[PDB]
Amino acid sequence: SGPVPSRARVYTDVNTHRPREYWDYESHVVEWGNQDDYQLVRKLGRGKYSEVFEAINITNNEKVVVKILKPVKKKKIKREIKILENLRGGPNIITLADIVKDPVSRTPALVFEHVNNTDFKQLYQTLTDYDIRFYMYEILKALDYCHSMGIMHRDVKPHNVMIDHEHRKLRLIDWGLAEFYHPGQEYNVRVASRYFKGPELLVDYQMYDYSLDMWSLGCMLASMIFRKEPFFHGHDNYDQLVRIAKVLGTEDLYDYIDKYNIELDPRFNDILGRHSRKRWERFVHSENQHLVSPEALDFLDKLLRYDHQSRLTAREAMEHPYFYTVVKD
Ligand SMILES: O=C(O)c1ccc(/C=N/N=C2c3ccccc3-c3ccccc32)cc1
Repeated sequence: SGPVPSRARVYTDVNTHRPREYWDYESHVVEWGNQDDYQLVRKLGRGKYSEVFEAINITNNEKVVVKILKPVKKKKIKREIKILENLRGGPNIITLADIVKDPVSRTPALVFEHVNNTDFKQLYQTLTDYDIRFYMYEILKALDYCHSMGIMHRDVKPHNVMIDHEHRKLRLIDWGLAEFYHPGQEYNVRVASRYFKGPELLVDYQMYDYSLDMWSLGCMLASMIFRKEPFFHGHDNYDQLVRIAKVLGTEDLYDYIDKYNIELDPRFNDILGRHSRKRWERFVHSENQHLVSPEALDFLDKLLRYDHQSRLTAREAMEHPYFYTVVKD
C-alpha cells in the first residue's frame, strides 16, 4: 500500500498558478555582473557547498558578502539563484545584489548585502524575553513571505538567521537547500541540520511541506526560552528521534506513524523504548524562568508536534498571544 499522501494546509497551489518560469529554475538564464566590481577582503567561512568572503564593491565603496559556490551539484545552484531573485525585496529576506563568475574557482559567486551580524552563541546567552519575542516575530515575517511565495527554506537554524542586534535587524540567509513546494511531490529527507530536522525527515516521510520550517523554528524557540542549545541533542539521526520521543512521548509518535502508514526503520525497535509526554514545566529552572510564560509554552507546544499538518502555520503563529507585547511597525 505504502505511505498516505499529504498536502500543505496553506499556500497549496501557489506555484501551479504562476508562470512556468517562476518555479522552473532549470531553464532560468543567469544574468552576470562584473566580477571586477568586487574585491575580496577576508574569508568568513567555508561550508559544505561554498566559501563565504567579506568583500567590497569598489564601484560604490560598499561592503558586501561574496558566496563562492563549489563546483558540485550544479542543479542546486540555479535553484538557489532563482529562489533568491523570486524572494528579493520580501521582509527580512537576504538581498541578492549581484551574480558574478569567479575567475579562480570558475564557478558562480553570489553577492549579498552586508549585515553586521552578532554571533548567535554569544547572542542567545543575552536575549531578553522581549527580544526573543521580537526576533521570533521577525523570523516569522520571513517564513510567511517565502511560504506564501511557494518556497520552503528547509534549513532554518540559528546560523542561518543573521541578526544585527545593534540595529534590531534580522535576515534569513542561505537558501541553498530551499525548494519550491509542489503538492504531491516527494522530497529528499536529507535536508536541515540534525538538531532541527522535523520528525517527517527522521521517519523518512518524503511528502512534506512548509510546516517543516515551523518544526525547525520550534526547535530554535525551545533552545532560546529554555537556554539549552540545542534542545534536542541527538548523536545521530536515529538518536535524534529518540531524543524527541523522550519529550513528546512515544504514543503520539506511533499515532503519527500510524496516521501516514509509515513503517519505522526496524533499528528503532531496540532503542526507541516507551516514553510518556513530558509537561513543558519539566524544562523550566531558575536560570530560564524569566524567559518562560504560559504564552511562550502554548506557542512552543503548537509548533513542536509530530504531525506536520497540526503545527501552526507562519501566519497563524504571528496571531498568537505570545506576540501581543511586541510593538508592531
Ligand atoms: O548563504 C547565504 O545566503 C549568506 C548570506 C549572507 C552571509 C553573510 N555573512 N556574514 C558574516 C559571517 C558569515 C560567517 C561567519 C562569520 C560572519 C560575520 C562576522 C561579522 C560580520 C558579518 C559576518 C552569509 C551567507
